[PDB]
Amino acid sequence: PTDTNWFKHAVFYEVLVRAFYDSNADGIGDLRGLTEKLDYIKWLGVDCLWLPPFYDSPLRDGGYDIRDFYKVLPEFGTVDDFVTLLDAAHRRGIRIITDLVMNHTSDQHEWFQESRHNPDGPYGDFYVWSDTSDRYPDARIIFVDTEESNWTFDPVRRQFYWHRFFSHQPDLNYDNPAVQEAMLDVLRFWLDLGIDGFRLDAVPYLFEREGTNCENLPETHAFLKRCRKAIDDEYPGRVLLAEANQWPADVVAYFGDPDTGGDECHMAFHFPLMPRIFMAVRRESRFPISEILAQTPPIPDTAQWGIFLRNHDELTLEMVTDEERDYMYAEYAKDPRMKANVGIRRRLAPLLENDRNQIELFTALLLSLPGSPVLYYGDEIGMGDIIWLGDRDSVRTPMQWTPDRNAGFSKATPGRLYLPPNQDAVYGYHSVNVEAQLDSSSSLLNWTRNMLAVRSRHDAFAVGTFRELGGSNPSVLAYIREVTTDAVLCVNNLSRFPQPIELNLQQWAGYIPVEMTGYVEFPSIGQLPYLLTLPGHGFYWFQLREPD
Amino acid sequence: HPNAEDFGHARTLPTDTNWFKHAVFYEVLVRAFYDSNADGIGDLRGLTEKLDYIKWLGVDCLWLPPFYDSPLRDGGYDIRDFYKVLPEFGTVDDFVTLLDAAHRRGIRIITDLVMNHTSDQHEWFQESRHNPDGPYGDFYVWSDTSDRYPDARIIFVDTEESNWTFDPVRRQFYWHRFFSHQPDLNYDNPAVQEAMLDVLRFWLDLGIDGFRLDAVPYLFEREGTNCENLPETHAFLKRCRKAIDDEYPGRVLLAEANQWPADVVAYFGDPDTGGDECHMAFHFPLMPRIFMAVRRESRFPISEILAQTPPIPDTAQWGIFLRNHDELTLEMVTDEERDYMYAEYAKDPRMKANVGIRRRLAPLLENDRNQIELFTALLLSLPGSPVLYYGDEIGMGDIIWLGDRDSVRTPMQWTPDRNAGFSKATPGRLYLPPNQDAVYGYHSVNVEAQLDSSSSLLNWTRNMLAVRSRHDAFAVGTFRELGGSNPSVLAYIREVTRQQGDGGAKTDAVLCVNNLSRFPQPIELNLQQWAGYIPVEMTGYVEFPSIGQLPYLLTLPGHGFYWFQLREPDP
Ligand SMILES: C[C@H]1O[C@H](O[C@H]2[C@H](O)[C@@H](O)[C@@H](O[C@H]3[C@H](O)[C@@H](O)[C@@H](O)O[C@@H]3CO)O[C@@H]2CO)[C@H](O)[C@@H](O)[C@@H]1N[C@H]1C=C(CO)[C@@H](O)[C@H](O)[C@H]1O
Ligand SMILES: [Ca+2]
Ligand SMILES: [Ca+2]
Ligand SMILES: [Cl-]
Ligand SMILES: [Cl-]
Ligand SMILES: [Cl-]
Ligand SMILES: [Cl-]
Ligand SMILES: [Cl-]
Ligand SMILES: [Cl-]
Ligand SMILES: [Cl-]
Ligand SMILES: [Mg+2]
Ligand SMILES: [Mg+2]
Repeated sequence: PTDTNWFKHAVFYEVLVRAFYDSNADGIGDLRGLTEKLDYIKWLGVDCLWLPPFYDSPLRDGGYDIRDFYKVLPEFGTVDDFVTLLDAAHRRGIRIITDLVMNHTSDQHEWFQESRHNPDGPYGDFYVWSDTSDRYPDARIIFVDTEESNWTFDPVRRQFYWHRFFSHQPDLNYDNPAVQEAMLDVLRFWLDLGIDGFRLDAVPYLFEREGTNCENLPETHAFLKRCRKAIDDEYPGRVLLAEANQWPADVVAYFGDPDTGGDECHMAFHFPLMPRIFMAVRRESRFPISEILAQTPPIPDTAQWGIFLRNHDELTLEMVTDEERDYMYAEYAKDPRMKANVGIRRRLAPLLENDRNQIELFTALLLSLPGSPVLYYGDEIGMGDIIWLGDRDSVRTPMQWTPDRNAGFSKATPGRLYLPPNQDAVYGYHSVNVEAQLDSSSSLLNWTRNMLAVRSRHDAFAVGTFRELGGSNPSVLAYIREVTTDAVLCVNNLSRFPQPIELNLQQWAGYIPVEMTGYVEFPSIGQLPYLLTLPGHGFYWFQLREPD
Repeated sequence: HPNAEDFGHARTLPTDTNWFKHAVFYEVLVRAFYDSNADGIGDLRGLTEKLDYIKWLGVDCLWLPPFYDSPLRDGGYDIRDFYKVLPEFGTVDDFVTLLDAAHRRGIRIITDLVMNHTSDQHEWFQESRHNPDGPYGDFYVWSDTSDRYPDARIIFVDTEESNWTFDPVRRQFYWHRFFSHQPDLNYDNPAVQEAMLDVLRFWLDLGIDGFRLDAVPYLFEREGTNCENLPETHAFLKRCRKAIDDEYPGRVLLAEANQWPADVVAYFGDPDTGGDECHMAFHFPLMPRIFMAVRRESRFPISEILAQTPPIPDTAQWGIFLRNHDELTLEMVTDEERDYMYAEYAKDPRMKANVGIRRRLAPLLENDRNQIELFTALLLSLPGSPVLYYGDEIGMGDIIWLGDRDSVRTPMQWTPDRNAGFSKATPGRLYLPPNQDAVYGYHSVNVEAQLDSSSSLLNWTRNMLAVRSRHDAFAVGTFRELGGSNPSVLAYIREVTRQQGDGGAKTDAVLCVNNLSRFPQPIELNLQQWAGYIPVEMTGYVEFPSIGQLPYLLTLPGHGFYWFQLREPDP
């Protein structure tokens, strides 16, 4: 049932098929397992699942190296299990989007094997081949510590092929019109199955051109317009999300032509948000947050920013920044917490040293700042990570359902699990798990669920305007979200100590602030500045109720 | 009996007749704190080694439950020799060494002393029953029948069939308010009175800073009375206070009288002399009332017991603590006639389940950190001298199956090492085991783990004690409850009467605001008398807007609290 704005009102939940629930005791999470846990997901109150790549893959780069776009990784199930999942989610009002890597395939993909073995055949030009490694010299090597070059010599074809990512991930040749059609057909295949949309990954790198750094080319945007057009024409109500790990000013291009109301991606991610919030709290100053928001350009009214509490892009493990436009550019390296975690994904609780007050503060900001928020699976119970598993796999350990064997994720033997659960005294499944948190109304899980329920009752959080209120105290960030008569006031203390703030709310004189969890009515707003007092790292949400 | 001279003595601190009013006490069991000799049992030498932690924490006086020689049938409240420490704990010499080391750091020590009764293994009782016409013949209360004092209740009614027990050797009944193995001393025998004063003098000569006198309401019995709170009992307490003040100025007597506050006031003595009995007594109903105030999200249960608490002598001070039960009898104080919450405790399922069992703070509050902070804030800011129980500062749990008292007497959890770092002995030799569950176990909850993060409960508690220590109003200030629009919020101001050295933050008034609701609450306060003053929040030192003629609006998160110094305005 089409609702062309659903993505603006959605809370997304990024969940890995491999990690959520193993229904068949092979030690690996699967589609049937995820289907069996949909009642939990509905109960939590999220609106759309975001599944990282689950296609057939040799898994040398986390499944971002795809061997077959048309096939589910066999240990997850088949496309039939995927449709079962889709139907069960839809039946509960939950949508599903997935990652789709557009720039490159695994070298195990049959297209590449045909390209190298049969250069004269129909796949001969499906990839970017050269007698020399000299072309495109201005393109940086993304994985500079691992790849000596963006060109690799193939021993079968005896020419170099191009890859922006690892050598086992050859780039598709988008100047070949058969490649463009083949990739459009991949989109249609999953859309026909009923998927609600895609996050398109690595799209800034589609086209290469001499004289350029081979990112963000106009031909790249042109292909994205084809994708959007195919969606608009054939599957209305579906969504395209861009993964462009760039400064927000540069990302706005990915929404497309403003005069059209946006003709490329419906959404794109605002990557610098979490690094700025993290630094605002470290510095006890609202300015890193105020500034990043104020400097973010307007986007088409059809579009929406995606936001999440992570410091790194999951594809490249890089944190966005900009020498010229980021006033905090040199500051990140001066923070020992940021410095220790460079290039490693970490979960929310570990990022905040398990401080429950800060977890709540960061989560409140995620749920009230402009954009559609993405929650990462397990953050709602305060799961930890295991950094030694890898820069990405750190945060991909099994969902911790119960304090039972394997955290209740699987009936297999522990040695057969795809990755082990946390076992330490702080984050281990004996103390951190869904079951333990279900009872108390004061658990992080129940708190998170309640915050989602509150957010869902106020359209202002999803699509409202954003007005930062300033105020006497630079340690406090206060703002109003407004839709036109749903008006909400959010006040956030970035300081570890109690703070007073006096706000000029004269425009809303007469209005009565009603705090959104206890529904207590606060003193009516007058002509004098309104005094609010917050504990360290505290926050309040108020509905601004019109007078009688 | 040993003769004091035969031992060393601790060096005395400069006498300070009001030290106990400013003190935060720390109740710590010798058996539980630290085992220095790998026998699985905490000891005096071990406690001495841990004085550095105690000093760092910032408490002013240790309160040690009984450590005398005892067969330990009733937790050591059954004393076999008043002049001897239980051998597993060490000797009198070790106690003197502990006292000296504590005194070096400015830390005092008091101990429990049971006045009403001894173990039946005490030699006085063995002599009393074997040799009736000897000098101990009337040291206890003997009778040919079990008919005397019928109006006295049986305290342990589910265990003891009578307050009289027939002795097989003497063939007469002897009286005991507590268990049958704890015969009552006969205070009508002046030799008993002198013997007990001699016990006090023994420990005072060694250098102890005072005593909590246990079971004192039950000293004397008289026909036609319920045998509690008799005039002769109070008269004996005046002797103890007289001996204390004449011979050892600057020491303290605390009364353990588990009674309604209007009734325990008598234990401070004659108000006309400024108080001539105990310097201190416990305000037992405070925690049950705070507990109820939070359960009902209303300030009134707290407001009311405070308002109904009668004034006490100028030299005197209430003791307060976050427990619902007296450790001696495991009873919660109540009063059918005078407690308006009398029937309400039995309606609360948490209160109900824990009847007669000591529980630690974190377990009482289901490990809710915000509530632990709220209750701790109240303990540290309400009138009285507070007692912290060892381990509550790190959020230790308890083990209820160990017994109604032993639940809270498990080893101090120092580290996540073997035996929680309490001992090098094998685990099977520990006097009691540490908590081992996922919530409160020593792998998760221990001092070492909390020392690092400035956001741990330990560091928070230590900072709160530091803040309290720098503001006299918390210790000896007046108490002015402020009312307010919102019944869910308890607000009060505490003030020092000046003199000598005037201002400074140390003597400025303090404002405390406490949210008993689990939801954010506004409160508007009429603080017009403090117009112009600037509230400065005590932990972060942020200046809040100056007080004016309008009501002052403060907003609190669920279960939150603020402490403010009221600073006088610039001229
Ligand atoms: C997020 C919020 O969680 C908690 O709030 C909940 C309660 O503690 C539960 O008892 C439950 O309350 C209700 C009764 O059970 C039900 O009978 C109903 O009719 O009355 C209640 C409905 O108000 O549910 C509560 C939420 O509805 C925790 O207590 C609370 O303080 C936490 N609050 C924060 C959220 C916001 C955003 O509005 C901020 O304003 C706050 O400062 C946060 O602290
Ligand atoms: Ca490319
Ligand atoms: Ca007696
Ligand atoms: Cl996966
Ligand atoms: Cl398939
Ligand atoms: Cl990402
Ligand atoms: Cl991250
Ligand atoms: Cl002991
Ligand atoms: Cl007690
Ligand atoms: Cl208790
Ligand atoms: Mg499986
Ligand atoms: Mg020992």
